[PDB]
Amino acid sequence: DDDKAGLVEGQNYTVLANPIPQQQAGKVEVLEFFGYFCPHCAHLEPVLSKHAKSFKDDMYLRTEHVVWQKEMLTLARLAAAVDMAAADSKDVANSHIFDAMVNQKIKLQNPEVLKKWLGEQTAFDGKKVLAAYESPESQARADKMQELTETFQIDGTPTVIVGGKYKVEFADWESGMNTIDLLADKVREEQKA
Repeated sequence: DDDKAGLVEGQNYTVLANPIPQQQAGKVEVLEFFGYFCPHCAHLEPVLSKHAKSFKDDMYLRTEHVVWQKEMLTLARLAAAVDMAAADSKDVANSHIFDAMVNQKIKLQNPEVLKKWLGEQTAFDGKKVLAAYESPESQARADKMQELTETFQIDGTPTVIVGGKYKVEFADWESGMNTIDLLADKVREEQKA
């Protein structure tokens, strides 16, 4: 409970009033709330994904699209479809979705626009994702993303949470990875007790 350099509440991280349940019980969840419309998310993605590879075995990256209004539900549904249809190639799919919105200003929250765009995608399996998008399960997942956004009051993106309990305060994406590692150890020490 003593503080240490790189792990100061209010400076390097913040404590959630209410913890977010992890998907997996035994390990340390790194949870990123993001938006495909989010420039900072687009940039943190490569770094965070890269770092996640060197993650110890009891450590994984979970991502969830925020839903701050009705129109945004479509984007969370796309995110879910990516999770469902392209879990193994999520990096590349997201790379192009991010680029489409942040750089090309494509209105992917509009379903007609999204559906047609997905059908034209070669870099990733646009058609497989479109199929997941059209199944109800993608929307079920999106409804859950909206509930997470609201229940835990995620009002900004990116928002990275470690162990369901600690919000990372990012100076820069690289020095944030350090806080993630520190927090992960803090959380492991906690699980032991």
